[PDB]
Amino acid sequence: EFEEYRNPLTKRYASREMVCNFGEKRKVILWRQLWIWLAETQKELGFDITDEQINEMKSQRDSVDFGTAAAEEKARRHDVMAHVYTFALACPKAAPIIHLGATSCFVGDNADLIMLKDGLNILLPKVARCIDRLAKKAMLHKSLICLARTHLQPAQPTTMGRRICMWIQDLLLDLENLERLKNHTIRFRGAKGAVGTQASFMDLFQGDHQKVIKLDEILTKKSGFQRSWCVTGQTYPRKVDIEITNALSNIGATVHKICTDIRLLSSFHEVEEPFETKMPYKRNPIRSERACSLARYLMHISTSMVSTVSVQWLERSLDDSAIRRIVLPEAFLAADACLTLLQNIAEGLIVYPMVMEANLNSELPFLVVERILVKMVSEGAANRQECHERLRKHSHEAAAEIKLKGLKNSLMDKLLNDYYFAPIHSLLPTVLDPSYMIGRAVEQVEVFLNTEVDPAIHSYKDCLALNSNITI
Amino acid sequence: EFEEYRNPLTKRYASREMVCNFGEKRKVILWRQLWIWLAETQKELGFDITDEQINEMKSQRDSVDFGTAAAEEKARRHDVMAHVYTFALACPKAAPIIHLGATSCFVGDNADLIMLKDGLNILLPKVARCIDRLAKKAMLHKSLICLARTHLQPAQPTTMGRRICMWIQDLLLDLENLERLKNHTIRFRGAKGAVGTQASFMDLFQGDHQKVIKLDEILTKKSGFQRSWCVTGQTYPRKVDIEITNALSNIGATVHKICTDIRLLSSFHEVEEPFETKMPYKRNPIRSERACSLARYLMHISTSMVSTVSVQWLERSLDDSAIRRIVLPEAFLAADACLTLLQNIAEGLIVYPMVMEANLNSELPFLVVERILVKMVSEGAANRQECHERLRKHSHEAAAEIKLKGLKNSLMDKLLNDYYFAPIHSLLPTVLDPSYMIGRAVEQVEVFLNTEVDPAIHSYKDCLALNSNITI
Amino acid sequence: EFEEYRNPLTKRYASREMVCNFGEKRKVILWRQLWIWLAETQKELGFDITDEQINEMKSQRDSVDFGTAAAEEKARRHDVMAHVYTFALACPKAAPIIHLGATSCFVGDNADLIMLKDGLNILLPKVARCIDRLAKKAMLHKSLICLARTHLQPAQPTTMGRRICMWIQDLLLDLENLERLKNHTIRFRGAKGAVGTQASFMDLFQGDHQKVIKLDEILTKKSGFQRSWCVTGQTYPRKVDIEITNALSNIGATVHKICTDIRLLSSFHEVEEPFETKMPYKRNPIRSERACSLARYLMHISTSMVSTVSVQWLERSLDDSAIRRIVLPEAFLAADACLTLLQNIAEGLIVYPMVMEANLNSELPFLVVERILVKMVSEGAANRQECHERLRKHSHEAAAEIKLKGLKNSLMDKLLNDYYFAPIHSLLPTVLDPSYMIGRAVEQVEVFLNTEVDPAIHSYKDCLALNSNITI
Amino acid sequence: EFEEYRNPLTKRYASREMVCNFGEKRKVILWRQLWIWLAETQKELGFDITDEQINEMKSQRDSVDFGTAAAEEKARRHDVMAHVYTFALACPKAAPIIHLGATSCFVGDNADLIMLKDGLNILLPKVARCIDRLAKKAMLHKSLICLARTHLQPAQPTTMGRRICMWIQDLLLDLENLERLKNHTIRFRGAKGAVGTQASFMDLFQGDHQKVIKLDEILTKKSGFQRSWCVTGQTYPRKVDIEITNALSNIGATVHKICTDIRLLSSFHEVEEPFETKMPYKRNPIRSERACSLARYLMHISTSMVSTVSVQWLERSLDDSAIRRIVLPEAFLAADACLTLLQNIAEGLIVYPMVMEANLNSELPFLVVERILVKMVSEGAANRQECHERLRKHSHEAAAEIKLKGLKNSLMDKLLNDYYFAPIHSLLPTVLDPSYMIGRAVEQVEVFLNTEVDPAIHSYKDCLALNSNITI
Ligand SMILES: Nc1ncnc2c1ncn2[C@@H]1O[C@H](COP(=O)(O)O)[C@@H](O)[C@H]1O
Ligand SMILES: Nc1ncnc2c1ncn2[C@@H]1O[C@H](COP(=O)(O)O)[C@@H](O)[C@H]1O
Ligand SMILES: Nc1ncnc2c1ncn2[C@@H]1O[C@H](COP(=O)(O)O)[C@@H](O)[C@H]1O
Ligand SMILES: Nc1ncnc2c1ncn2[C@@H]1O[C@H](COP(=O)(O)O)[C@@H](O)[C@H]1O
Repeated sequence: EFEEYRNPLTKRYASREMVCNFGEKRKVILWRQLWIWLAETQKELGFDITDEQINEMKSQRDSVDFGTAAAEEKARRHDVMAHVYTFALACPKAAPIIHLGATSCFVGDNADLIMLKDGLNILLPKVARCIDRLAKKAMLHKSLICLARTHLQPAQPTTMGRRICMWIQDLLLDLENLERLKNHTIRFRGAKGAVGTQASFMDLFQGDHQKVIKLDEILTKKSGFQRSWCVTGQTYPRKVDIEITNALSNIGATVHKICTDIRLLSSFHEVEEPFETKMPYKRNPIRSERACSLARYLMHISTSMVSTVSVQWLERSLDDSAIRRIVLPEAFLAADACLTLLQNIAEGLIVYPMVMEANLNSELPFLVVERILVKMVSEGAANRQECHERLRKHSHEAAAEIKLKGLKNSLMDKLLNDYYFAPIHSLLPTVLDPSYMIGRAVEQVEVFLNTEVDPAIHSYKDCLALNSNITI
Repeated sequence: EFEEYRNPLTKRYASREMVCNFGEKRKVILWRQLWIWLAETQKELGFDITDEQINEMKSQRDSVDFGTAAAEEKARRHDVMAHVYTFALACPKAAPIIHLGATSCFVGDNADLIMLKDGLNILLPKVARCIDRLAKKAMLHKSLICLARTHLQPAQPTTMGRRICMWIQDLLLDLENLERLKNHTIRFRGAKGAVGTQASFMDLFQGDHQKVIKLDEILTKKSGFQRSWCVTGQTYPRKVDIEITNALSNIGATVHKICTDIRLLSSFHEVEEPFETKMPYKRNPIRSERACSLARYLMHISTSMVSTVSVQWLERSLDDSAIRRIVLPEAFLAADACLTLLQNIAEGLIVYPMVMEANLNSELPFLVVERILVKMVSEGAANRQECHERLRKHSHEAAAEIKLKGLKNSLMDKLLNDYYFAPIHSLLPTVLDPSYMIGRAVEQVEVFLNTEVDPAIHSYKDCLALNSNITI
Repeated sequence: EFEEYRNPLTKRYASREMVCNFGEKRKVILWRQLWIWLAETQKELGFDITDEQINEMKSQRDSVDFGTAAAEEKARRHDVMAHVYTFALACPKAAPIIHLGATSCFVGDNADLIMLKDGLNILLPKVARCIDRLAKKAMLHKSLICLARTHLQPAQPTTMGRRICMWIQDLLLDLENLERLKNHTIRFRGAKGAVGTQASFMDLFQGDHQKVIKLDEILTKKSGFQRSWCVTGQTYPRKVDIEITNALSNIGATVHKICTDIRLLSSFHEVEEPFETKMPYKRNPIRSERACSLARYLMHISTSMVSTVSVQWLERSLDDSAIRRIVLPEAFLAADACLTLLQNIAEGLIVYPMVMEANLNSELPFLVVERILVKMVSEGAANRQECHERLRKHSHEAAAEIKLKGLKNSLMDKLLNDYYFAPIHSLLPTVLDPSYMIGRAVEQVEVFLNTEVDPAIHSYKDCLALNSNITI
Repeated sequence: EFEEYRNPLTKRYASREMVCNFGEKRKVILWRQLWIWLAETQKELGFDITDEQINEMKSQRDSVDFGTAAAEEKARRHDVMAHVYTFALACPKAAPIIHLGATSCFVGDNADLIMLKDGLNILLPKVARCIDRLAKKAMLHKSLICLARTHLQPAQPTTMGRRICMWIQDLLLDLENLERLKNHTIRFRGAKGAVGTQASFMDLFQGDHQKVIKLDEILTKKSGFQRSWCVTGQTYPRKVDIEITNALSNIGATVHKICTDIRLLSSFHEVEEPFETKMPYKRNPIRSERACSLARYLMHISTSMVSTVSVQWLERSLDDSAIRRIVLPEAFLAADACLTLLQNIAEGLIVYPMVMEANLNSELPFLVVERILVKMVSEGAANRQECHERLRKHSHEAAAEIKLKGLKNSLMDKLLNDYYFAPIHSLLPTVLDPSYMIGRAVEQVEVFLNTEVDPAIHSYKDCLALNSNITI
């Protein structure tokens, strides 16, 4: 168990249920469930399949002899057919009617779509929880004033909750894309035959178009889908796999930016990721870096799907089978692992207001030179061009004292001792109040959380209790 | 003009109007139009901006002195500010109120969104035309029976129009994704200020939240958008650029598969791309290969956008400006060039029914061995296992005569001279009729074209007349 | 074992020894071996480490208590430190000197480089075998004349062995790149300390530069390397990981082209991949498609490494740890799986000369029209422009009979019954001899195999016996 | 000139000579030069080509009538053939022997290889200059002590020049890879004919293998190459294009990391990029961000080349022509633009020692707790476990005063007033001297610059004078 390379997604990062969502046992159970639905539908459509045969497949659907299946696959060189005969050996009564009229893609593609849809159902509450936990921090810190940063340089002040709403906005689009995949984009393949023309099922029903349509119509309903593709080749359109990985890779870009921002702010000592207390105020963003690492892998996992779809030859070419075994589950496992890390970091995100105030104060004298300029022109009868060049000379020499000599910012005292800036000497004691410079930061948080966030996660307000633990 | 490297997208492949959609003249006109809308909105919101100033900006919006702008940019090292002062020099009356309270991203990001939206408006009718031209070929050849191919090997017969509907289904999803970008995903940035808090506009309106909201509300309306982002940083969420390139790269995967299929079938002499007659029945798929080449470049153009978005630091970092100048226009130009090639190839696609019939006939004796087996068991009282092994021995030796000795397929005469297959000797003269093996291929074309294709392109039935000429 | 998602590379495609090359047991054994070499080197450099301590680490290097290590990691949240204390508990005598003066990257990075180098040593003989098996087929079929294909259209005749040499040329460059990685590019990290300055080891040796240099010099020798990096940060330059995945992705591009070519020629019935006989002359390129699928995944696995290296912050940032656990082993496992498939397909590649002759004959009358034109001008006193237009009219109508009416090529009989082409009527009986049109195809195979292939694999002529079995 | 989209690489970022290296005029001149060399070689090999014909091609090689060529291409739909007839119209004497026996890839592929090789000759001195300028800064600041950063958190002190050597090491590998491409990997295609068998040239020389070999041997020499491929299809192995873009993309990863590091350190006010003085000590890393943006585009430009090579069908398929027109020149233009930015930033890189000392001092009391622990055990007879827990309690509460209360680090005064730490009270006044903690940082710079950098750029010591100006 330790001598072989263990993929870290399955063993170290992704959740238990997502790993089991793509296990081989889960897959063959779906294969056997589809053969059951096929026989149930064929029987109720006029075909002679006794319910004694159907209940025999039902009785031993969950007991798969993988020892026989592996031996069958080595001798038949066909994985689906190996499990056809394995299920047939376990079901002697129902053996002649198993997989009747269908091809291996009937169980292959339809069970994939079931696993892919169930994978989204696993991811969706975790995206919603990430939104919920960040939305509570954004509301909690909607007035916590801090320095905004452009080019990683100090910019005009904002609030920490206002910055968090910037992160949530991206998560709102990922949730929207994932819901669209599950509710609209992903359809059922159904029973289309070898090349999508349903010729085999047309033979079985003696050329009755209506029964063949209803067979496909019923199977789509039994498997939990709303509609099926109508003009497939042998498979469902592989462009669907692009849509899935694109949406999942899109989550990776969001998680990577959020956690890079958290890593950046951690170096300014303004925030810190949570951690197991098993030092508390002097450590590294270990979890945010891991999320960035896993998000970057997820970010690029889509590059091999697009080129795979572009070389699907005509009705079907098998050079998509192996790569889909890898990319699709690992894309879900990485997305699951990133959202697990993101919710944990969002839940226990620590902030340090006094450092935010200290960093804000040391840069504020430079950030107010323009509203001081407006004050001199509007209230001091100062010439715009003349007051600007003088403020520049004072700012230029004060900025030199900061970087060249390592001194503290004394720009405000430079203007105080300057006769020219007499009209603003009275406002200088309180000109560095960060509370009147944040514009509508607080109000934007309120409207955004109330109007855009709350309705977007409304249907998940019953799945938001589960906290995200990081044991490793 | 020939000494410098000329990007082939702008000179050789993409359409005139898409190239001009991203020209610098078009961009600065948008920049000046946004400054006009800003002044028009600020004036009607209570700010003192005389309409004499507004109409002066209107009079010389379309006349840009690029000689001054380049000189300003070299001395200011800022492209937007260079065009602020250039527009200010041309507008002495309105100079003090140009770009009032806004940052360079007010014109930078909003004009990009206008150009990106207009780029989709250029692409959408071309996608619809590609669907329309393929839909007419699919209806025209809904009964043209031909060999379907899996693993590039002969499979059960289908029809050429049924295979074309497989291509159209992918184009229906690309049209759907592009419409969703333009109608829903792409929003306006509006007037958000330096860090998205609208602090500057709050200063100008003396802290009136209502006027600041209406300023953003009116600008969103004037620029032709329905809503704006509410919690930006300095820019609109760059995840939008991922959504755009992902949808455009998705078109590349579709075009590449369609044209690879056309290239494959051209080697079997069953189809041939159109060509300028300026030999007619002996040439190379030059246009389909070019479309594949341009589609593959478009397919992967999205890989640099996702990593760019993932490293956007906090409120804004300028390492997305240069790459967006390249990737976004070239993604549109390549998509435009592929759809131009795809419509041209779809319009003049030639088919050769006699080759389709000949290729069908040479492979049909192998494709009917299973329905012959069913005939022997159902009508000849033959044992399934015993009739299967005998059909295999006849098929094995006939397949050896094909590849080893280069002879023609004589499997049907092998069964005719076999006493065992007496019950099927009467059906052997007509057992190779491809008309009863295509299942529901014809009916699937009808339903698909009537129910899914026709409504999807309904709003474009006025833009479908323009044919796609390939001069190069 | 079947309820969890099993990565198909480790379970289905890659070889046993490559899977075990990256197992966790193998890794910790390397970690313990490096701590041994560290103590052995420190002891022989003047530090007080008794050989009783060293042999205690030696006695229980191969017995790893993973139960303790997992419990230590959950409480310490550090995988290396968990195995420091686990090895320390198993080695009470040597516990105080384990990991002395080094950081976790001493075992982390150095053991990775050992595993990466050993991975290349696994791949190199398999690349050589792929070259050897293809070189034997190329020599075997150096005179087997067949149709060359451009734009997938028939071109001038070549030979099958000459086409195989085209494949081998790409494999010669992949072998060359892999040897360069192992012999030159990959260096040792050594003992550099926390930030690469060796400050800790300088403290231990009381500031003796010479002992610190020799410590790094000896460790590089003991671990089987020739040199070490001199100016690292905390890790070895991650650009090395780009070089590795680029070379491995390069193998994927080669394997994909070779096996796509085999898939294409299989549809013309001129070749066929090997297969387990457990129909023989009527089947699908199942193995070549799987190789294409795995090669395409390997082709793109490099895209996440380049962006990881580009965001390594300053001396070290941990957002490369998780993705390196995935990409580096899976890149080796996929490369190993592709070369396994490629050698198997190369060993048992079947050719069909009579189909090659038949396909050649049906297209030869079009491929000789230009040398007939030269014959008419050089020997028949024909005007070039006048003889060209007449040959075109005969070729145009013959090409129409092929595609429009499905008839056989009767161009040679069109020229025979034409009075104009009297000077070439005598050569017409034998003008379709493919043996005088292949140029230097045979001689090129001889020189290439003797001068370029044989020396390139000379050092592997003892590893070429092992055949490649595909059980699945 | 402003109405059409102008690719920013050609107009804004890349150098003049690199843009002209891929211009169409430069290409056709190479096409005409190859036809000249072909005639010169054929004439001196026994073929009847009078030097009057050869000098006529020589006289008007540089005067290309692009008006005729564009008209020829529109009517012939073939760009090479259009310039064959255009050159033929300008050369009536030599018209019958132009392009004799060769195919369009003779000029197409060989001129590409000449342009690609000349592109490397443009890049190589710029890589060397980047190394030279960084090596001078590394030597200049080999003793400038500063804080090293892991996880973007403060780590053990190093020196600025020692950190720069970390950047140079990556550039040494890119220079090494580029030299290997130009001197070894890139070969000549030569005169191989339509499918690489040289059948046409064998016809012209009446089947003389020796003259055909010498024709290819001489052309390889005349064009400035050392050897040619021997077993091509119609083109040179497109894997070469992968090797080129991989090496160029590798430069992008290096430039992106260097300039991200410069962007990070600029936010700590320890360095600052150069800038046109046309504020000086308060601005944004505009140039480093642009380099990151262009490097990221270059980083991923390789993703479309690998998939293009993987789908080259058999002897040749034309779906690589269009994408090679785009990717190969833009990869060189982006690499050229990044190295231009990198050298400019390296030349004028500003450092601020007092900020480095201030940042170092505020974090040093935490970075010395472990060597204080060693001092207490080695010199104060303190128990290791007992002295560690006490140092932790003092460090834990001091770290809380930093982040919670925003106070300054008073850990050293906490130990001074603690009776337990009496043995280290005397060393406390000077325990924060950063000069004894940097290990071998200074010596590593000396050895690295003298032994690895100086020999690597030895052949470029005549191309190092040219400074890199950034006008935009
Ligand atoms: N048309 C087909 N549809 C589904 N599976 C197939 C088809 N043809 C072959 N297979 C099987 O699919 C498996 C290929 O899986 P992979 O290892 O991913 O290539 C093998 O067991 C094949 O026998
Ligand atoms: N915050 C900003 N928003 C918009 N443009 C900016 C900003 N800061 C600098 N610029 C300008 O944007 C241009 C950068 O373009 P690029 O060449 O794509 O990097 C330069 O002219 C800069 O002066
Ligand atoms: N500087 C470092 N070098 C090596 N490993 C570290 C370092 N810092 C933390 N770690 C550990 O590395 C592991 C991260 O692995 P991953 O799950 O790939 O992020 C965790 O056990 C961390 O405690
Ligand atoms: N075998 C060939 N080798 C070189 N060029 C060709 C070949 N076949 C066609 N062409 C021409 O190459 C050009 C294709 O360029 P692109 O626009 O990049 O597809 C057209 O002018 C074609 O006529």
